[PDB]
Amino acid sequence: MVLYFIGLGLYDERDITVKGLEIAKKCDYVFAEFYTSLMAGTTLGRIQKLIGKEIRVMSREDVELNFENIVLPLAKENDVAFLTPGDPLVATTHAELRIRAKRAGVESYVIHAPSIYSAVGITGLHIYKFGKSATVAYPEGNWFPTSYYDVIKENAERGLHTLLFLDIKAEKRMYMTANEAMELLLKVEDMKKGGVFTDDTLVVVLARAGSLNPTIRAGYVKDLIREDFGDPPHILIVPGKLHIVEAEYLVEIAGAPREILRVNV
Amino acid sequence: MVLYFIGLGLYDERDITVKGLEIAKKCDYVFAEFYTSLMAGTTLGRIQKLIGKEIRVMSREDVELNFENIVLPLAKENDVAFLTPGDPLVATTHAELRIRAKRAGVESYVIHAPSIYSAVGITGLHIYKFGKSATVAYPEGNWFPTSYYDVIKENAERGLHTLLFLDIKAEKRMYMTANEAMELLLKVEDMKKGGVFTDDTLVVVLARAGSLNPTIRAGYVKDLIREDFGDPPHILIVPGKLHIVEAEYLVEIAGAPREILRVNV
Ligand SMILES: Nc1ncnc2c1ncn2[C@@H]1O[C@H](CSCC[C@H](N)C(=O)O)[C@@H](O)[C@H]1O
Repeated sequence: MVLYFIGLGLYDERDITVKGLEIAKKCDYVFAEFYTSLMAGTTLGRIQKLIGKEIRVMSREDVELNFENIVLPLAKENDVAFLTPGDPLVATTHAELRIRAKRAGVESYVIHAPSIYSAVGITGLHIYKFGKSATVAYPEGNWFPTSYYDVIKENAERGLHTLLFLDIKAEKRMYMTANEAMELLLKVEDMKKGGVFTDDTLVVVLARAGSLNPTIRAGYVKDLIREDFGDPPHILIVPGKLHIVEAEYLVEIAGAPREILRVNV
Repeated sequence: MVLYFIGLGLYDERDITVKGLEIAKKCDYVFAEFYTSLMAGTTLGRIQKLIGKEIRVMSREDVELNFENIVLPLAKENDVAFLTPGDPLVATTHAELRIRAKRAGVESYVIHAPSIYSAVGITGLHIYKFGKSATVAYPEGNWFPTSYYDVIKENAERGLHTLLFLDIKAEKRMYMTANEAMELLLKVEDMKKGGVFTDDTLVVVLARAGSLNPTIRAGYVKDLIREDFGDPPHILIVPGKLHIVEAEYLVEIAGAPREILRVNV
């Protein structure tokens, strides 16, 4: 009769909360999805061992089209968990899953966990200054999507930071790197020429948030576009004008060039 | 000689991540602050029992003025942890503390935890649609803060949602309720008359996120301004333009008036 939405956190199997782990261990059935994001610092095997339950992995279609026939039936007379990377209900379409639960006469509860939305705070950029967020998608065939470029434009114009998620094809396990994201953005700039993303734009790269040894780098596109940020996933941020305190953190912690202390403040 | 910034999460001691607990259990000294937020479902004793350590609680002054004198000295020869509610670097000025650690020659690591910033996902509002965030501060003497009103205005103009952190004065054990925030906003509207926040404005209230039964309510200010949302902490959210599914969730899950289902596009 109960469905638990449980977040797995940012990087490895230890990123789940004590509450989430204990509730998971008490569930009769455990489902999970790894198409929205992938726990880069662990494996399905390590997660299964930690929880001590077999985990029924679900594809995007399994969730979006058949959540009510794969998960809810069992949740009708059993305690069931639905695990997701990060914090539950962050993925755009997940909140609607609680409506499906209600319609099926199933109670649902949310067990939160760390999300990149809040973890980006490790970049030293003030959370209140982030504006609209967006995802950088790979162009394909005749389709060249660029809305993420306009998001950056509108935020920066108002002195706000722009959090950019990078493309991911979970099944094929192919991640977009910050480097690719930058090259793509320079290409969009050459097209729209809005003076939004250029070689002189200051950017911040966060790789493997959640691990004890994450890669936090800041600098100008001209110097970071070919830098090695390590293994994915990578998150790209285009900060708005900086607070001197944000700039000092980027210089002292993220190795940003002292130049930002005068140019981007 | 390491310093760990470890978040404790949204509501109770079980909101800490497994990673954070295991690392906290093995630290030589443990410090913490409980003035940046309120963890309504736990006590200092419960947290201490969980990590099996005595916790040296610090005031805002101990931290902001004496962090390098109270915490860092020990972090130079021991493994020290500094615990905080939610995520340690979200809507706090704790990030600058890492710069202090660096200057004292102390390495620091950050262990994230669920934060109110991402927990907004439980309101059904698409998290990528949130714009600039703000804090509703208690007026003091002849000083009446109003900047948060302009933030709402700016976001609303762009069709973006506005997350409003609410004031807190731990030493006075004062925690601003969503009701008090609504009253202050109506007063600012009376002054600026921008048509930004009125009795007909749709708002969302999230109280005690992290608990199994948080209060999630959506409706017009005129109807919610006097509604009892339970014990603090609370956050107030002023949505921008709603997607059909955001409206459906507010109605089905947050008990919003069915009339908001009809969205003006
Ligand atoms: N569990 C909770 N439920 C509702 N609001 C919360 C909350 N925890 C924090 N807040 C909101 O945030 C304010 C503190 S701001 C500090 C936030 C913290 N670092 C985090 O990551 O969550 C509170 O005054 C309140 O308005």
